[PDB]
Amino acid sequence: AARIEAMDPATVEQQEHWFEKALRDKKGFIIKQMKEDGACLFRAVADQVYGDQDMHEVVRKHCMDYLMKNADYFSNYHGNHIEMQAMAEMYNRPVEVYQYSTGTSAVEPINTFHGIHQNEDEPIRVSYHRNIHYNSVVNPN
Repeated sequence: AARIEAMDPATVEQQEHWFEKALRDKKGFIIKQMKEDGACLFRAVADQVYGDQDMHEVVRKHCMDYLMKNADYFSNYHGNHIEMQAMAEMYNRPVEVYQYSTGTSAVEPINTFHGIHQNEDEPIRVSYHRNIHYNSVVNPN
């Protein structure tokens, strides 16, 4: 039952909520909720680039085009860090990923992907989360 209390959406929510409070308090950033579909970061990026998540298909399409035009290089390495690098280069802006952690200063990006050159453009910042979801476990037998 310790397992269960620990995985309760209650404790997970409290952590995610604390993480929101921290980001705001330490960096002044605000996590904005995107619509829930897939492991896709296209909605989050669209909000970062266009101020509108419903532009996700535009972002996805350019990303796919940019990957494909750069196949040989990207071939060396779904595969979200590949998408993230592509999008940093294509928008020429750094992409920063944030995530809850109990390590020191969770409020620092867990990783930063760089565009082509440095400039004064605001970085693209996204939030990595893993949301509780239940499926149905069927027994045909």
